[PDB]
Amino acid sequence: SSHEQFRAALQLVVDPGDPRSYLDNFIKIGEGSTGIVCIATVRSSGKLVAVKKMDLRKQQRRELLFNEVVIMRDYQHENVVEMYNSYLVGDELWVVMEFLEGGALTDIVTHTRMNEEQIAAVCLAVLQALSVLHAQGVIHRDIKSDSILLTHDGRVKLSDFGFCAQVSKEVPRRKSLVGTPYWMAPELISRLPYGPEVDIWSLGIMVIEMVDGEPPYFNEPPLKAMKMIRDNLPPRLKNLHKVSPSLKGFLDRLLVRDPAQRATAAELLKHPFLAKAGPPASIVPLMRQNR
Ligand SMILES: NC(=O)c1cn(-c2ccnc(N)n2)c2cc(C#CC3(O)CCCCC3)ccc12
Repeated sequence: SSHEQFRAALQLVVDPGDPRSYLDNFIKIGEGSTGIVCIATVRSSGKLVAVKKMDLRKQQRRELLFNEVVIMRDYQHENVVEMYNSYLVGDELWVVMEFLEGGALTDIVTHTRMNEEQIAAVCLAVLQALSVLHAQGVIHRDIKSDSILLTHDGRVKLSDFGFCAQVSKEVPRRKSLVGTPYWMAPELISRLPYGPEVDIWSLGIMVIEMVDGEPPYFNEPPLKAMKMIRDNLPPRLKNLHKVSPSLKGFLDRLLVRDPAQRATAAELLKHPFLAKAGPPASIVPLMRQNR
């Protein structure tokens, strides 16, 4: 069976043993792509972690799990959710990771209005993560507000690498159709070989998400909106009156159809709009735990 082959392959990269021997008090906090995310306690230290458990028999692309456990293990960056361990518990792959108590960014963009200082803080954090990640040939391929987690004190970390991939000098592009439809880049939906630039476009969409509270064509069906992204010009902000010229100039360097002229993360780190970025304390009030 291909299933047992995949189990045995995971045993070569997964941490040995049973995690249920030092983790307890599972509190379900997330669902989705046939994988539940729980909060757990570490018996040794009492610290809290997040455990993503994915059933291997219910996956459209099992290989991506591979990616997530291989690319992200030993990865350390202040703006990236750190993975500590991974385990194979029966037919379930468990990923043990840092627990972000502040929740996701979607919860903020659907309930409140963010200012340009906070938007610039979020973007600076995401771009600092992305410059390193792309320098190592890692493409997140699912940049959206759901993939942004926060601490209680307002620190921003990138998360949900379940679609990520790696490119090299030998293999510099991907051709798979992954991501969430409304955030996908034009070259990606157009079945074109793409590189890290798709992460920039998606970041741009998230900026729209932080301005308008939703991505473009959110009302349309997924495939219809994907065709619209494929054919139409770069989408324009609905709440265009609320954004400063600096933010519009920043966003224009992100939502470029041609990936060759789309700005890179390293370039965007030099943009003046990110000077508006505030400290994590500026994100503290946006949190749901208050307001
Ligand atoms: N479905 C949900 O609701 C999720 C909730 N969290 C968390 C996690 C921690 N803290 C909070 N507050 N939420 C998720 C984390 C991921 C993930 C990931 C990685 O790729 C990140 C890099 C290292 C390997 C693993 C996927 C989904 C959810």
